[PDB]
Amino acid sequence: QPHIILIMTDQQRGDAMGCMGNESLISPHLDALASEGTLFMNGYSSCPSSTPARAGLLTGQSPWHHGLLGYGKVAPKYNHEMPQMLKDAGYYTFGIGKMHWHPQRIKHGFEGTLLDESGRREDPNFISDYRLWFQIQAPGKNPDETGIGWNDHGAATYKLKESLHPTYWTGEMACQMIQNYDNGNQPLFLKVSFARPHSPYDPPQRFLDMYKDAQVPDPVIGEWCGKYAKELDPEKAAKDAPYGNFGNEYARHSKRYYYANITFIDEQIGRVLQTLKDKGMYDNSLIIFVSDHGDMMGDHYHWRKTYPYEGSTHIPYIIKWPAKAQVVPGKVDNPVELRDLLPTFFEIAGTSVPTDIDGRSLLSLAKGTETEWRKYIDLEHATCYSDDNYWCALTDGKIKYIWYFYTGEEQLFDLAKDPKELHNAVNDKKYKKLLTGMRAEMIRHLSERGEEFVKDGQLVVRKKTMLYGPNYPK
Ligand SMILES: CC(=O)N[C@@H]1[C@@H](O)[C@H](O)[C@@H](COS(=O)(=O)O)O[C@H]1O
Repeated sequence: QPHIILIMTDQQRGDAMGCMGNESLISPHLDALASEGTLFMNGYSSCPSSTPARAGLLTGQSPWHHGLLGYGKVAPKYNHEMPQMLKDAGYYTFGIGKMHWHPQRIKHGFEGTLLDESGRREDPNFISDYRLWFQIQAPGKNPDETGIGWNDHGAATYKLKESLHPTYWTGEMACQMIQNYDNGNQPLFLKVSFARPHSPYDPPQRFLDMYKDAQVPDPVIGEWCGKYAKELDPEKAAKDAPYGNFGNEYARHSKRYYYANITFIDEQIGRVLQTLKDKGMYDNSLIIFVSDHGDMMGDHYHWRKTYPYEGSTHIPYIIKWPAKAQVVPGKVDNPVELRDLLPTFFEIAGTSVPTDIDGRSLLSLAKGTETEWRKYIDLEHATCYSDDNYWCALTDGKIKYIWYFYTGEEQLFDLAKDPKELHNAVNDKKYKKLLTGMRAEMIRHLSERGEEFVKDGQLVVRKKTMLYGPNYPK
């Protein structure tokens, strides 16, 4: 069976790779990986915050089926779990970096994890393996010396050496494990999960310098986003503001520091891919690159995540297939989601997909032999940051329909003609047929949830937030 190398980052935008048509972003290692595999052009996170997206990843299930509908705790045990499935298939299973699991040191079938959980301390007496390692390298030093908060919109260069940075530690420990892999006939399942480019925007100077002459794209500003248009002083606003117009210059400054941290990650991913080649493991590895969700980075005067817009839900999505499986490198436009990785792994490991998994293997689609694929992927997020930010959406990456549970507002974006989502087309006479169709799809989607979500074939305005659905493990 092929090695499975699941590489991922936290809070990386789908548009933030060179191979996604971004001219100012330096990702030569990811661009090369994508050149040798399938670049999914419409990869989505269904629930754009760390823990529900990671539950979707872990279980191959929709938010309604794994039961976490927004920013909460991943359940300690699910019926189907990515690492346990592969262990049960005879894989040696290990995870390095961010799991964001509950408890933090739960394994879900991994033989071990080596954790960077950033500043989160949840288990009694918890210190991340990264932070214990840091004290060995630099005893009495402060891994947060740079002084930028975990949720900040501001930026600064890393105030420690590059070799103490969590991105270096993550790539370095993954490189050593691959370098030392000599486990007879047992295939490796390695998860490599970067905390970055989630805030802080704290790139080393060396990586910021790679952007000295770069012009990074402006934030995109829709006609509908008036509610957050007032120009504010970033030095006076909350350092972790989820909303704010700090001007285009401020947004481009933070975006440059964001892009520098992606280029740092991309260099570590380069080391991991070279180690695999050096060990002769690359060509019979399934290699995945994804993120759990995007970063709005000033788009529509939004910061952070948990919104339906492209900057929040559109994710990087690359598969380099085993050379044996005979996939021609290409692009797939169909809407794919984090839930589709576990069933792909089942097929590649040669285990039958259970019927209670929502994702669908991606191998046929990549081979252009798929006869049944979803029309639309469902997206949602439970109330986060503000009472109004509570929603469910459907998209194929050509149209997106958004239902705001708390306000009863609808939005409709023609992604084909309006990829930046500048124009809410919900009151456009030209879009009445498409809108009628998408409202019917949202009712079909939400009906299983019962009378608090759909009553007598109508969408229900909710006054209460459901964070944990009835399908959340008991
Ligand atoms: C939805 C959202 O914005 N979630 C963020 C996470 O992305 C972040 O990882 C965490 C850090 O917590 S901390 O270690 O206490 O700073 O703070 C939460 O608010």
